[PDB]
Amino acid sequence: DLSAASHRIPLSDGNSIPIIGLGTYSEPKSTPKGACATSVKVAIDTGYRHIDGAYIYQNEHEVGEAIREKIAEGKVRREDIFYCGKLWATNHVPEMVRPTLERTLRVLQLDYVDLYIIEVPMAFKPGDEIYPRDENGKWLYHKSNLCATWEAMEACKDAGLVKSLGVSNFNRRQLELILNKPGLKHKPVSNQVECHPYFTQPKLLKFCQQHDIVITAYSPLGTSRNPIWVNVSSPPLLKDALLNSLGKRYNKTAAQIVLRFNIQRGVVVIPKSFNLERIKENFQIFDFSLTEEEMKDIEALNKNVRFVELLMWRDHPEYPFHDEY
Ligand SMILES: NC(=O)c1ccc[n+]([C@@H]2O[C@H](COP(=O)([O-])OP(=O)(O)OC[C@H]3O[C@@H](n4cnc5c(N)ncnc54)[C@H](OP(=O)(O)O)[C@@H]3O)[C@@H](O)[C@H]2O)c1
Repeated sequence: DLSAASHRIPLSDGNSIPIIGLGTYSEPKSTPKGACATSVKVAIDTGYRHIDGAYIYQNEHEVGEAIREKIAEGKVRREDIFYCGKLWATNHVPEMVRPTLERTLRVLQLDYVDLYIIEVPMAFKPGDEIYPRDENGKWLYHKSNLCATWEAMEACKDAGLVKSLGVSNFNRRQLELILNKPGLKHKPVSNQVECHPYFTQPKLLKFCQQHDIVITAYSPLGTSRNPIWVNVSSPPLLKDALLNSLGKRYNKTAAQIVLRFNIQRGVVVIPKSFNLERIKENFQIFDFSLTEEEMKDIEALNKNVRFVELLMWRDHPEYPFHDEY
């Protein structure tokens, strides 16, 4: 059973993960400096012990600032905090994996991260530019080799630089390539995918459960609806009639119902908010539960429509979303 004070769930490698985390993507060009750092401090104060970030969000140093300040004020110990970082597509070449993680440790000013994941299964041309395209707008890809990249990840774990290893945006075929690798040393413990009542991931979730992989739900509130990335043809999740009526049964908001839904089925949720009130709101999901009927009601909202389709990379040989799951 899950409580505000105790809500970690086991990972297959013997580690554990707080089932709610603070998401920290925020559009760089429109986000004030300091907003992430403040939000992470507010979150930790509120009771969050998990923060999800990425070097390419351009605010990973702010996460470190926040975490190190709360440690310094003896609010938490490093051991109490779970940070997840990610290896971007431009950094999949095996010899670049460790230097890339070390860059994030410098940025964080921390000695290890709790979870390091392959951010997408697609390899992009190495370089500073996170979204490399040539003069004719053609995407500059690299040939993926998930097993060789995974081997470099394993070596980072053996060097003490990360406690747990995982993936993100992997489909079943891509998981199976790693799970079936000869000489596999560390199985992936986590797969971070989009997941919410309009995209409940029934087949992928079940597959991961069968392999002792925990799913982390990104965009668990249905995203910030940024038209650069988001399928806005889908309606806003938090305006869903049913979720809002379900919220009235418990004096909860649609967001609180949506987060409770996923954590209740052992899915980790990493809602992003840089708003003081909503950071708190999002954490108040341990003082109620959904009935089994309500869990079925919400599952039935599944449209099998993703808000985050990544359509610009549909031609990459390892584009994950052509397969059924
Ligand atoms: N691995 C990947 O490929 C990947 C991809 C996308 C995202 N992620 C991760 O997952 C995290 C979460 O997803 P996301 O940021 O896309 O989306 P999200 O968490 O689903 O929701 C984001 C939006 O919800 C708003 N919001 C937050 N709490 C709310 C509440 N209680 N009521 C109404 N509105 C609320 C936020 O605005 P305010 O900030 O103003 O509250 C923001 O506009 C990211 O921040 C990132 O850490 C991973």
